Amino acid sequence: EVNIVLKADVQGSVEAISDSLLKLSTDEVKVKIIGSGVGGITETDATLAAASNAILVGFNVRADASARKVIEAESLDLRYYSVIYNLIDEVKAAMSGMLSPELKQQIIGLAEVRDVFKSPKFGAIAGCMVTEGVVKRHNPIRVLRDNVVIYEGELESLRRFKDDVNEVRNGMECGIGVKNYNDVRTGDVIEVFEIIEIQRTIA
RNA sequence: AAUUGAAGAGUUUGAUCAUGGCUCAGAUUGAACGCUGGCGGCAGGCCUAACACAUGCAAGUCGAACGGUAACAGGAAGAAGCUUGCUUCUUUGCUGACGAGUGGCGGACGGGUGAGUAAUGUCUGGGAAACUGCCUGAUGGAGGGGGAUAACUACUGGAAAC
RNA sequence: UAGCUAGUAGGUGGGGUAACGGCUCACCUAGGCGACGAUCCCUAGCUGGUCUGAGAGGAUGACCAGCCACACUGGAACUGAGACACGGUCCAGACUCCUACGGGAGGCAGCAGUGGGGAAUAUUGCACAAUGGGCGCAAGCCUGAUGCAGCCAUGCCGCGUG
RNA sequence: CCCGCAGAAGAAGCACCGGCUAACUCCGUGCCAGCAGCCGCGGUAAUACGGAGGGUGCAAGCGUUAAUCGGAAUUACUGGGCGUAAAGCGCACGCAGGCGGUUUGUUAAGUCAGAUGUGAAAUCCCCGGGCUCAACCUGGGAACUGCAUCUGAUACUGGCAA
RNA sequence: CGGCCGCAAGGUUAAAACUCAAAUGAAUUGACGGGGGCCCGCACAAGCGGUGGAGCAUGUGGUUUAAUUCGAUGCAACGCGAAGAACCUUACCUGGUCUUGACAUCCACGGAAGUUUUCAGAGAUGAGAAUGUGCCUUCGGGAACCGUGAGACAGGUGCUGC
RNA sequence: UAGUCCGGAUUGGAGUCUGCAACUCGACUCCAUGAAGUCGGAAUCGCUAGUAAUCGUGGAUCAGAAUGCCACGGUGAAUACGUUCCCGGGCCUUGUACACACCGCCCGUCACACCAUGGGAGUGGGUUGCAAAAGAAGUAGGUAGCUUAACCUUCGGGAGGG
RNA sequence: AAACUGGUA
RNA sequence: CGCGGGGUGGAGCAGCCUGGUAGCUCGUCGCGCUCAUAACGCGAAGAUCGUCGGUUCAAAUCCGGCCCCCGCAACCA
RNA sequence: AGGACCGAACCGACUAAUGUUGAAAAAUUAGCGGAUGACUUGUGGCUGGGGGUGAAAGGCCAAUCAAACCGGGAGAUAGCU
RNA sequence: AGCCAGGAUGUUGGCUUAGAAGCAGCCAUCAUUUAAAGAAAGCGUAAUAGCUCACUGGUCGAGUCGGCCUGCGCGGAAGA
RNA sequence: ACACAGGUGGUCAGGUAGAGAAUACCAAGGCGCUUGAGAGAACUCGGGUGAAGGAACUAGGCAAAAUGGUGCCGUAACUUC
RNA sequence: AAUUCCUUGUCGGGUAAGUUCCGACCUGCACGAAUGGCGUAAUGAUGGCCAGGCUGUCUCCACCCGAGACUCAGUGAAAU
RNA sequence: GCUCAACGGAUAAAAGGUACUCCGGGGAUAACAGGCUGAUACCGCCCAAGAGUUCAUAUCGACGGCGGUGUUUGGCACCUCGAUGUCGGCUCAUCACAUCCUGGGGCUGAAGUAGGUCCCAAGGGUAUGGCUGUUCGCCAUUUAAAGUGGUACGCGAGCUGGGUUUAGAACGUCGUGAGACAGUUCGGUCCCUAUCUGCCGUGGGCGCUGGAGAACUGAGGGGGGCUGCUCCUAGUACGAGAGGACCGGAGUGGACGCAUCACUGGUGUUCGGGUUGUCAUGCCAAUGGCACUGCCCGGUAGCUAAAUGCGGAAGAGAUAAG
Ligand SMILES: [Mg+2]
Ligand SMILES: [Mg+2]
Ligand SMILES: [Mg+2]
Ligand SMILES: [Mg+2]
Ligand SMILES: [Mg+2]
Ligand SMILES: [Mg+2]
Ligand SMILES: [Mg+2]
Ligand SMILES: [Mg+2]
Ligand SMILES: [Mg+2]
Ligand SMILES: [Mg+2]
Ligand SMILES: [Mg+2]
Ligand SMILES: [Mg+2]
Ligand SMILES: [Mg+2]
Ligand SMILES: [Mg+2]
Ligand SMILES: [Mg+2]
Ligand SMILES: [Mg+2]
Ligand SMILES: [Mg+2]
Ligand SMILES: [Mg+2]
Ligand SMILES: [Mg+2]
Ligand SMILES: [Mg+2]
Ligand SMILES: [Mg+2]
Ligand SMILES: [Mg+2]
Ligand SMILES: [Mg+2]
Ligand SMILES: [Mg+2]
Ligand SMILES: [Mg+2]
Ligand SMILES: [Mg+2]
Ligand SMILES: [Mg+2]
Ligand SMILES: [Mg+2]
Ligand SMILES: [Mg+2]
Ligand SMILES: [Mg+2]
Ligand SMILES: [Mg+2]
Ligand SMILES: [Mg+2]
Ligand SMILES: [Mg+2]
Ligand SMILES: [Mg+2]
Ligand SMILES: [Mg+2]
Ligand SMILES: [Mg+2]
Ligand SMILES: [Mg+2]
Ligand SMILES: [Mg+2]
Ligand SMILES: [Mg+2]
Ligand SMILES: [Mg+2]
Ligand SMILES: [Mg+2]
Ligand SMILES: [Mg+2]
Ligand SMILES: [Mg+2]
Ligand SMILES: [Mg+2]
Ligand SMILES: [Mg+2]
Ligand SMILES: [Mg+2]
Ligand SMILES: [Mg+2]
Ligand SMILES: [Mg+2]
Ligand SMILES: [Mg+2]
Ligand SMILES: [Mg+2]
Ligand SMILES: [Mg+2]
Ligand SMILES: [Mg+2]
Ligand SMILES: [Mg+2]
Ligand SMILES: [Mg+2]
Ligand SMILES: [Mg+2]
Ligand SMILES: [Mg+2]
Ligand SMILES: [Mg+2]
Ligand SMILES: [Mg+2]
Ligand SMILES: [Mg+2]
Ligand SMILES: [Mg+2]
Ligand SMILES: [Mg+2]
Ligand SMILES: [Mg+2]
Ligand SMILES: [Mg+2]
Ligand SMILES: [Mg+2]
Ligand SMILES: [Mg+2]
Ligand SMILES: [Mg+2]
Ligand SMILES: [Mg+2]
Ligand SMILES: [Mg+2]
Ligand SMILES: [Mg+2]
Ligand SMILES: [Mg+2]
Ligand SMILES: [Mg+2]
Ligand SMILES: [Mg+2]
Ligand SMILES: [Mg+2]
Ligand SMILES: [Mg+2]
Ligand SMILES: [Mg+2]
Ligand SMILES: [Mg+2]
Ligand SMILES: [Mg+2]
Ligand SMILES: [Mg+2]
Ligand SMILES: [Mg+2]
Ligand SMILES: [Mg+2]
Ligand SMILES: [Mg+2]
Ligand SMILES: [Mg+2]
Ligand SMILES: [Mg+2]
Ligand SMILES: [Mg+2]
Ligand SMILES: [Mg+2]
Ligand SMILES: [Mg+2]
Ligand SMILES: [Mg+2]
Ligand SMILES: [Mg+2]
Ligand SMILES: [Mg+2]
Ligand SMILES: [Mg+2]
Ligand SMILES: [Mg+2]
Ligand SMILES: [Mg+2]
Ligand SMILES: [Mg+2]
Ligand SMILES: [Mg+2]
Ligand SMILES: [Mg+2]
Ligand SMILES: [Mg+2]
Ligand SMILES: [Mg+2]
Ligand SMILES: [Mg+2]
Ligand SMILES: [Mg+2]
Repeated sequence: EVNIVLKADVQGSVEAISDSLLKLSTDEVKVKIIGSGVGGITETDATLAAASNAILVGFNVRADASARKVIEAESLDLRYYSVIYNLIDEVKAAMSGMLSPELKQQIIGLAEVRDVFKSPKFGAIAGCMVTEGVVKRHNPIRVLRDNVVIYEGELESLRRFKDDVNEVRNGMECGIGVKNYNDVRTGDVIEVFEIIEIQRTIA
């Protein structure tokens, strides 16, 4: 929800801008005008915009001293425009910004378990051979045993022989330590991936 | 004539008496809100932001203090196209008056507010070392001179204010 | 909140005010206030009165009347009998407005009225006919004081809805 | 303010009904929905919730909320308490402070008596008068319980002397 | 929290927000006590015979079933209601039937009651043939009883033993 | 002196009998088979005299049904020293924070939710003490600079003002 | 010798 | 190829110089005790001695193989 | 009074620059610490090497110290260059 | 292979359609009329239309089309 | 090792200013340091000044710059007072 | 944390931006009580961080004063 | 009679530390750098299921395949152990193009503006800070852009010394201990006068055919080449609107470079003045020396930046992609 507190100089302007803003309401995100009025921005308008995280917009009006008191004390998003199209552009920008970042995954590593070992803190650690890609320190992982998901989490411990490492490229041996992954069995595959964003926008 | 003045109840316990709190019945208000609403008389009406203000009005008056004709309500002279003796038009302060100016009185009253002030203010009761426009009583003067300035004219700076 | 005060308390002389006075200076003394509450901190205009109560007391100071303080904020003085002056002056400050960008103006806590705040509180009205003030010999002019009217069941009282 | 025409025509609502507290039945619901100042009602026969009928109270008003006093002798001066309900310091010595045996004299401070002055008006109260009654307005009185000065009393308290 | 005191532990002075309708003292009656005293019962002790072990009868719980009808549940339910479930009893299950009805009562019409057999069908049940057509009888009918029809009704071993 | 001439369940075959009806689901009889069971754990029950123990007979319900219920008789014991205790009950007294009356009441940590509150490195404001800098306007004091219509003058200038 | 506890209204 | 002890029922356990009916603690299913629960008591199911080969009426106790666990060595991923 | 304070002589050596075939085999310039004390200094004496001394750094013992210097075993040995 | 012509619609198939008869989209995945035509491959038209592909008629006229095996070349080919 | 910017104990110690044996200029006294003369370039060393900005420099305010005396007034948290 | 690998752990403060610093959290790889634990006024040519002043440290160097460097005369090295 | 099992059997009889170290050797053997290689990494290409509403190839692209570079992580041990100084920073650079900006084009799922992808192009240009030793990285805030790599991971006989491999000390951890950690923490000597090559400047000799003084031509070489914003065209083309051009002109900036002191300033120990202490010129007065030019205030010329003038071009020829 995008909350708007709209005050304009003329009632015709108020009633035109309200419907112009309502027309562009998308299913994913909507816009509500909690307050709509004619005249300068008042302390009541400031309080109403403080209650809900609203954008306090004045079409051809300016805040008085009393309203500016609350505006200074609590920092709200006060906006002054002179063109309905500028106001609509800003509202569309806010609506688009409110959207989700579109989390997506892609495989960047692959290892096969061999020669299970033991550890005091993490319990049973897996001695993996990286077959393709790269495996990083703290990235989400998926354990597959015969192409069926067994474990979902994040790679916690990654060292070689004796030294902790941040990454291991394909072709080297590595040790993977996940305390909750206690059913370590030879032949298991581990997929490593990261998270990518596309940052959708309304259109 | 002016002193005709004083009520209790519910609630702790199985029940009782105490102690002790809470609650209610009364009166009152610069009240607000809900439902409803015919008339009249008297009174009251920003208690919060001593927060900010568009616009109009709320302190003027004296020509019987004095220079004056900027309005113009009269009159007279004169010059004139003449209604043919009655009109008109420039001077003229004689004039009923009077914009602007000097001068006198008033603007310290009336009106508004409760910020500040814990006594440097207020209430009560006293005092001595004081002034007092206008209003009133009494006793006495009110003689003779001088130099300026506003207004008004001639220039000049100004968008305005000046 | 237990200690507070150096012009501080007293005296001589000068100065100053309408008037007494550390009111102000020079000098001399070390004094003065405080447990009967000094100093410090919080709150608040005071009274006649109003409410309540049998009374004593408790709460309160809205209207009317008396006194005090203030006039956008801070400061100063002039004029005047009387001001350290609500609709005066000068300086400084915050804010607002006009500008030809050279430069200027402003003070509703006066009566109406507007924005804002709030649960909440009215007409941008008529007249100087009466009373009372300012000027004037008077006539007369001015007077949002005042007299009236408009809005509100806000209160008290009276009548009707047969 | 008086007169004339017509016509019951234009004019009644709010709260409450278990006890406190004046006023009872039915239906719906079934610890749900709801009520509630206090005690507290509602878990299938509710005088306590919702509706209807009936009744009680007030009336151009009625009810709710806010605030003060009263009831509250529940800050007890009038007018309370501390063995066990709250409440005697663990005990003692002692400054300031409070109180103090008996005889006389004196003072006259406390105390009491009389007089004078004062205690604004309005408001409160008593007797009257005017708005068609009332509210309201208004004449006189009383009160304004206080404060100051003067003149006296000397029982008691205080001071001085013995 | 602040102040003072103490090496420390801590001591002394001493609140507010918030929450409840109570908290509390003395005493009365009852109950209870791993308090005391006295007394009684096949209560214990001293004995006999048992149950709990095995087979069987019966009831109950549980389970299953179309139904396994409904009750009764520590002592004080469990050979209990039940002093007699193969039909009935018997409500419960599945099927087949009826709607003023199996039973009471009001009304109309028709028909003696009853005794004999036959078709279909598990039966109930429908569907025929028979036989019979008597007492009172005011000669339009009643009383004993049968069939059909309408409406008031009849009916419930359905729930609440709080 | 044994799983037996004890023990009788189960089971097969064959029969008697009530009743419309013995298969779900009756009683009795004849032949055959002959399980478990050789005195029974924790625990628990009745009985003090014709009692217990054991042995037969009858009745109700009922067409047909008992090891159940009710009822009659034959044979016929052991042990009770005593109230020290389990259970229950009665009376007197005592303690109680109990009164849905000990199957009462009631405490604290810990897990969850909400409300207010203390400490807290810091952050943002208001007021104010002390020590300094700062000096608009105004008032007062002092003035070799400039300027000046009222008074004086020797007419050159003085006094005084700005 | 030991001898706990008792949902709410 | 790495230093010792082991392996009894669902879990933990007794039989060692003593090779003779598989027993005891805790768990599961019952019964009793109590108004009821806990506690407590009485009972039942439950087994190649970790797994095989020599020895032997016999079974880790006399031995020899296989498998598993643990004291450390067990690297350390 | 003080293993008190500031600060010269005096005793040190924290920073920087220079120098690094130096003026010097550790110094110069500018700063810096202590400066009545566990202080500093002159003269003389004692402790001798698997030993001494050490408010401890494996520090010092004549420009040399995880075992001083001089002479000898000695032409030690060197699977090494 | 060019050029001169046909090269269409039985039938807006149902439907959509700015104005869709093959071409902006679905079902339909068939067949006559026919020298010759697929209810159609596409530019194009505010859909047809205009203009085109397959097939065939005429003019022109002798070569033309696509595979296989082979020799030598071309691109793929950026570094201090 | 040098006619070496180093080290070396004691005694005397004047004037002006100054607390002073610090520091500055002088007296008595002693010295100009055993290669010079020119020029007035990069670069190095030792110094002075610097518009506006003022740590942005750097591992780091290194180095520089800055403060600096006597008298009087005044002075916080904390504290073993 | 003079102790924490993961690690620039998370939150708050400071900045404009803070792997450093200060205050907390506790998941203490791998604190801990005379190999002392936790505090602590004063002290320190001790380690870390911040602020005022100050500045050629720096943006970005410029000019000037002396000693060398350069030229002339005398003497006259060194590593390799 | 020996698990002399290290099994041709050094003793009957035997473990460690050295960062306090020392000697003799080795590039017969590692760490830095070079060399070979190219598994890995980076870049390119082949096929095309599929995504893209329809549509493989606007943009991506599964399962698979083929190459280039020398460029990361690796392999080898060929050079250097009678010495090739190692990370980061400063100063100074130079090359490649697989192009970050600027320039020219094709395609687009390119209406305009703004974008995506590919081709040609190396002339010029290509950030300051906060934190960390930090190259990198995150963050703040700019720019037209804040390019990727080679050069002994360019550059210590140019500088630094923060990290890191000496000696001191401590924490955690391991060890009985000496001690150790590729864990942390505080402190800790950076030498060289340039012979040759090279480079930046400046001279002498001879030659060029009689000698000498001048002015030239120009084979050849070097320097330079960057770019923002505002206005007009024009609120026009394009679009429903919002918004908003190509092409072509003008003006004013940033960085960089050259020149020059007319101006604004710095310096100006060679000019004038003020002033503290002290000494001297016989003394007063007036002067001089010393104390950083004693301290300080101004300031001529010259040199200078912060000051003010100019520059990068237009044009022509032959071309790359097209
Ligand atoms: Mg007027
Ligand atoms: Mg006039
Ligand atoms: Mg007044
Ligand atoms: Mg005097
Ligand atoms: Mg006085
Ligand atoms: Mg009372
Ligand atoms: Mg009061
Ligand atoms: Mg005056
Ligand atoms: Mg006035
Ligand atoms: Mg006004
Ligand atoms: Mg007003
Ligand atoms: Mg409002
Ligand atoms: Mg009334
Ligand atoms: Mg009643
Ligand atoms: Mg009901
Ligand atoms: Mg009272
Ligand atoms: Mg009391
Ligand atoms: Mg006592
Ligand atoms: Mg006493
Ligand atoms: Mg007495
Ligand atoms: Mg008296
Ligand atoms: Mg009357
Ligand atoms: Mg009266
Ligand atoms: Mg009065
Ligand atoms: Mg007396
Ligand atoms: Mg305290
Ligand atoms: Mg008996
Ligand atoms: Mg017994
Ligand atoms: Mg039995
Ligand atoms: Mg029932
Ligand atoms: Mg039953
Ligand atoms: Mg039941
Ligand atoms: Mg039946
Ligand atoms: Mg009952
Ligand atoms: Mg038999
Ligand atoms: Mg037997
Ligand atoms: Mg029978
Ligand atoms: Mg009895
Ligand atoms: Mg209990
Ligand atoms: Mg707090
Ligand atoms: Mg002044
Ligand atoms: Mg419990
Ligand atoms: Mg000392
Ligand atoms: Mg010192
Ligand atoms: Mg040192
Ligand atoms: Mg020195
Ligand atoms: Mg010291
Ligand atoms: Mg050591
Ligand atoms: Mg030595
Ligand atoms: Mg030795
Ligand atoms: Mg020998
Ligand atoms: Mg030899
Ligand atoms: Mg050898
Ligand atoms: Mg080829
Ligand atoms: Mg010499
Ligand atoms: Mg010497
Ligand atoms: Mg000496
Ligand atoms: Mg020089
Ligand atoms: Mg220099
Ligand atoms: Mg300097
Ligand atoms: Mg100078
Ligand atoms: Mg500067
Ligand atoms: Mg400056
Ligand atoms: Mg500064
Ligand atoms: Mg930097
Ligand atoms: Mg320094
Ligand atoms: Mg300095
Ligand atoms: Mg770390
Ligand atoms: Mg900083
Ligand atoms: Mg910290
Ligand atoms: Mg430790
Ligand atoms: Mg210990
Ligand atoms: Mg030389
Ligand atoms: Mg020479
Ligand atoms: Mg030589
Ligand atoms: Mg061998
Ligand atoms: Mg060490
Ligand atoms: Mg060696
Ligand atoms: Mg080699
Ligand atoms: Mg190498
Ligand atoms: Mg390599
Ligand atoms: Mg080899
Ligand atoms: Mg090499
Ligand atoms: Mg060599
Ligand atoms: Mg290219
Ligand atoms: Mg060119
Ligand atoms: Mg390098
Ligand atoms: Mg490089
Ligand atoms: Mg080099
Ligand atoms: Mg380097
Ligand atoms: Mg270092
Ligand atoms: Mg070039
Ligand atoms: Mg010049
Ligand atoms: Mg100058
Ligand atoms: Mg000079
Ligand atoms: Mg002199
Ligand atoms: Mg001299
Ligand atoms: Mg000298
Ligand atoms: Mg060109």
